Amino acid sequence: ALELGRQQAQLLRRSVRRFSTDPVPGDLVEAAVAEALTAPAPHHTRPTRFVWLQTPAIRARLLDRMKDKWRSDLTSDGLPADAIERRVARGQILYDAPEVVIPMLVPDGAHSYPDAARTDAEHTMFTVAVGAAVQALLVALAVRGLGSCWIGSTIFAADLVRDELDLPVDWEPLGAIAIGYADEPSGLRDPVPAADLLILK
Amino acid sequence: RQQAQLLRRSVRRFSTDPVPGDLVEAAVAEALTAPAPHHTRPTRFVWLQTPAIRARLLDRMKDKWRSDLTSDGLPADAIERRVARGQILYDAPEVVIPMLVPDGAHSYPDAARTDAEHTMFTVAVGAAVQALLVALAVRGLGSCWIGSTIFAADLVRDELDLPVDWEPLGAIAIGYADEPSGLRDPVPAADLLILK
Ligand SMILES: Cc1cc2nc3c(=O)[nH]c(=O)nc-3n(C[C@H](O)[C@H](O)[C@H](O)COP(=O)(O)O)c2cc1C
Ligand SMILES: Cc1cc2nc3c(=O)[nH]c(=O)nc-3n(C[C@H](O)[C@H](O)[C@H](O)COP(=O)(O)O)c2cc1C
Repeated sequence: ALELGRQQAQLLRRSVRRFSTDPVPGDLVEAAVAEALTAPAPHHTRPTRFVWLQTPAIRARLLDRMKDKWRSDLTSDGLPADAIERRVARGQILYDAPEVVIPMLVPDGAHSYPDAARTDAEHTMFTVAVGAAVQALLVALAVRGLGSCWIGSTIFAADLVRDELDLPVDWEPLGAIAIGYADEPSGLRDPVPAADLLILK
Repeated sequence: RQQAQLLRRSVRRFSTDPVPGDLVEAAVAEALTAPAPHHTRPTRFVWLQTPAIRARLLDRMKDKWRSDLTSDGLPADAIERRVARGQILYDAPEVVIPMLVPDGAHSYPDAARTDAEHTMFTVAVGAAVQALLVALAVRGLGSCWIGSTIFAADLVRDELDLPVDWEPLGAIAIGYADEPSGLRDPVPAADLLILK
């Protein structure tokens, strides 16, 4: 059971888009976030912050301001009205989701370099670390019976997130995580072989 | 299940036991279960099996480091101490390089949304890396993520004959831990979890 339990974890993780209306224990969120932070991070750094959007008027106003920017940006692009609203409808999950947690990059412990190349490299390294912390959260949720779906939208509206949530300039949003009990039971995924995604040299 | 992610430690000393290849393969299949934006495949894992190529790529990385850190004005002392921290990639039984590839990237005319898309693909690869280190661990195999290839991307592309838009996102040293470790027991998030 201990062997198996070890083997099962990451295969319970699906991108869940339809949530039942069962409230989420606060404690599972908190514990799952604690597990998430076992992900690796460069030494003497803390790249990841998780920003849990508990106040519904705050969640809501951030999402409306995002929606608004989306329509005007997609309109500049010359997309037709219907197509814009199709896209915008993709964001409805963040409105209805039982919980929402924004992962953010912060350059805590970042090394400082004089040149642009190594400064970008450093920010990249920090970016993949937050990426690792997000996977570890989705899996921590999934093993506590909780579904989730990573929505990348805040990445395209960093200034609006920062302004709305009153965060300093160097906090960088890396999406949004919708969290809830899935409306439909889902089994274990049976992953496929790596095939062309693994390259031998 | 409570176990899996807690077996994952950054391990820096491996035994001489060889690593069965089918575990590296199966573990990469599991890593790619990580989420990815729709109709994209941001991640490639590049396994350095050919020892001459590994030795040759690290050697050029070592040279680039020495030459750079000397530009910065570090003392020979401190330089040798820092570069010796890359010995692990020489010694590790296996080395896998995760790489970002813009496969299925949506196209934008402006730099702002272009960068956002690149950032989106970058975090997806990170998630896949975590998924790998866990997948390995749950098959009783240690690993360590080393960031260095991110700082020598041109060298890595040159040396591995990869195209210009393959971006290395470190290197994962893999082997059986020389000393076993206890499970992790994570501390609560405290100030890293912000409530709004
Ligand atoms: C992006 C990234 C780069 C890293 N680069 C290095 C490295 O160059 N050398 C090294 O020894 N460890 C490296 N690590 C491993 C971290 O040092 C390690 O995660 C940290 O010391 C905490 O250990 P833990 O993973 O055992 O929780 C890296 C981790 C990440 C996420
Ligand atoms: C960086 C990132 C951004 C994402 N953004 C979205 C999104 O805006 N909408 C969405 O439905 N799913 C999003 N996803 C989830 C993927 O669509 C999902 O992983 C894919 O449908 C199938 O994988 P899964 O069901 O195995 O997770 C995102 C994933 C990542 C890594």
